[PDB]
Amino acid sequence: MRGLSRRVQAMKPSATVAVNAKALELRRQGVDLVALTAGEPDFDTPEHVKEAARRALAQGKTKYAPPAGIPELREALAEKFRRENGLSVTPEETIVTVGGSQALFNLFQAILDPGDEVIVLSPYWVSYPEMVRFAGGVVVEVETLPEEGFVPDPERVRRAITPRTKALVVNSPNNPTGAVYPKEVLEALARLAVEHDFYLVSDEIYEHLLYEGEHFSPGRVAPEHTLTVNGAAKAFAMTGWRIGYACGPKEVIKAMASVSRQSTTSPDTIAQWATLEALTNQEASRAFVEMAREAYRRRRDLLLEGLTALGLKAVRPSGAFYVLMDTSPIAPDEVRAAERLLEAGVAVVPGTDFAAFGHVRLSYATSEENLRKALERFARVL
Amino acid sequence: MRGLSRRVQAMKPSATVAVNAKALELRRQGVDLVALTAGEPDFDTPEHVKEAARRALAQGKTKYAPPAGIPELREALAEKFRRENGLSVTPEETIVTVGGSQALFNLFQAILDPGDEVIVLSPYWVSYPEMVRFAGGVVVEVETLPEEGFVPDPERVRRAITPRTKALVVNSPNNPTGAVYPKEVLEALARLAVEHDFYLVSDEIYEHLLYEGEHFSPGRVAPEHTLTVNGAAKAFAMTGWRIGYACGPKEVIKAMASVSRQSTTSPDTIAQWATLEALTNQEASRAFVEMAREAYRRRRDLLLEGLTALGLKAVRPSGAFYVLMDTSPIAPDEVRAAERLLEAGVAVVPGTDFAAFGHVRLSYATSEENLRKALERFARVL
Ligand SMILES: *Cc1c(COP(=O)(O)O)cnc(C)c1O
Ligand SMILES: *Cc1c(COP(=O)(O)O)cnc(C)c1O
Repeated sequence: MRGLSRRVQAMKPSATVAVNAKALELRRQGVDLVALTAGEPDFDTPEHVKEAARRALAQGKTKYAPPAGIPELREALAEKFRRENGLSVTPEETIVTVGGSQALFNLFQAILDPGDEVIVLSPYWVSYPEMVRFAGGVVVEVETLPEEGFVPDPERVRRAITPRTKALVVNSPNNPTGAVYPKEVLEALARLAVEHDFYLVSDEIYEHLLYEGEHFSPGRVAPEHTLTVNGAAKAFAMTGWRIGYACGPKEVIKAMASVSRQSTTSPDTIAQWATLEALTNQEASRAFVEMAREAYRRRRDLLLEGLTALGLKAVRPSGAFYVLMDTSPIAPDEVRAAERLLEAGVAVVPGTDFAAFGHVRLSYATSEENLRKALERFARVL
Repeated sequence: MRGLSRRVQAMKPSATVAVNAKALELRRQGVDLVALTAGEPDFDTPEHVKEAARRALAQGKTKYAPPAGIPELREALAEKFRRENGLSVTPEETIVTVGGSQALFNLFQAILDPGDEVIVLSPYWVSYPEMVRFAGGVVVEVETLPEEGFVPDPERVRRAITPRTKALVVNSPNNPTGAVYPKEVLEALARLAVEHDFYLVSDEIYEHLLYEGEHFSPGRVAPEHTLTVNGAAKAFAMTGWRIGYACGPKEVIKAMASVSRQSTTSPDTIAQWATLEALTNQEASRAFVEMAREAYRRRRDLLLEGLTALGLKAVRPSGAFYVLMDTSPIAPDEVRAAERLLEAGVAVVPGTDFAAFGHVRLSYATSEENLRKALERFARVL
């Protein structure tokens, strides 16, 4: 018999896609659109990393790499997690993947049996429920509130724990809210995992894009229950290179490497050598991160002041490069709100797919010049 | 609760891994081993491809690409499948993946429900059965015979079809036997798929590593039943670049792109632009394929002559860069034979994991000097 599997037919349809299509006709008819939709840095990847790629090419490093990643990168990763995050991990508890997205995918494929439950905190990054469902798991949503700065209340989370809970996904700094979770909240979540015996999946890819507070890694207190996911994408403007990394309990990391062996074999060899440079040349990487961080902070402050002057509400974000804006004054729901803004000349992402109803995600990984135009046009819509 | 999933615990062990252990300990305790284990070209990737990569780097092509691949590459792929293989496909029935291995992985995830059967022809590439079982499939094995040049008998295959058969996997040229299947057997196989309504998966990565005969793509006789898997890995010495591709029915391709979107997002952008060059610079790309093919043919003939002279039996291969050698004169079984050879100073791959019992896979993707060194050491295990 022919016909698709059930797992692939069970995939839900994005509101983002449909607003994006209308964005493309507008452009076809010559309409100038200001896009605040980016999920990646506007900066190009730093030259020290590009140069490392050039050396790897010239040195013929174009052959297959081990499934868990080249050993030198695994060693550098053990250093980075300890030095930057206070995580006590060995090179064998580290894995290189095809983007942080594959670390998450492999992780779920490795720990979920059909019916296993995963608590996700909304608003959430679009891929989490998807990856959980694709592996036969059940998504259990716990909401975080705008009045609470979108920071989870451990009390609301306790209520979602059942005997089938396998994992809890935490993402700080958060996409799409921009919230940075206080260390006390993270310690509280790590304690629930230990007390109830489940895994804590900590998605820390925005660790370096922080404006205020401190980035705390829950693996500091519960290393045997925590799977730390990270990568080079957001920090070093390496989204198109597809290199992510994770660390955690030895047996789970080994399983994750087995999944890679049967799927992608190993991430691109040239990209692994380029990432090694990003991790070992701390001086040049630090310079890049500080430059981007200052640029982002300026842009964020510029945006928030403008929204506030318009009377528009957004919880102030402390990290990442996103702002969740309430759309109530623009339309009855967020898709209608996004279509209206499109007509005004501004492309934003509807909050539907993230479970951020009545909101729209704005991204400030653009130039100030573009943020000024966008504010001018919101003005018109009001 | 914590713990690994059944799908991940289900994967069984490898005899390859165990002998590579012994081989590593000898490499360790001062031993000189000639390795005939390579599953990749010894040649480095051609300069024009490397030059395309540098250009993309210089141009800032380091951002997220669409899940099915950059549009320029999907189009070039359509030209390649239409021109080289006589396949009639649109760029939309085309997909770029992280190695041909991901194309196969995404394919099985997209078409198999737990219990669905997949027919594989032994000796087979080690990953086929792994990928099928990981998606919940049941592996149904149909043996090809040495006496028959490892070419399948359609009747034996026909005898394996049940109402649960979802696909049949065919790999020509073949890894590990080196057999190239005749157009007529390929047509007979396609016919069964059309006649019994199931998918025909054709792994054609070695198409350009052909010494005698002609490459036939069965997607030509059953376009709506065939998924053609290929990639730049073996043909352009780009194994470490992780770029594969497939074409076939639109609805299946679209489902494979959805699996990518939730796992790897898209393959590395730099590698996609470099592959476009391998595809469109036909003059430089053919010069390389022709240079490699010549070299392989020389090495094959030299290896075959040498074996014959030693009184060792092997079926003469027409494609790829492998030879399956009968180990009867060496040891009771292939693992034992591989261990004796290790002692004699030669590393080979036991046939065990490919279901090639009583055989050992030799690879001639090394220099003639190394092949000569190996033949010399073979004298010691008679
Ligand atoms: C970008 C991102 C990732 C991982 O991205 P990759 O491009 O796959 O490395 C994971 N989680 C969140 C919330 C992200 O924004
Ligand atoms: C090498 C190979 C592939 C695909 O390899 P990738 O490195 O993943 O492109 C597929 N089938 C066979 C038989 C192979 O030998």
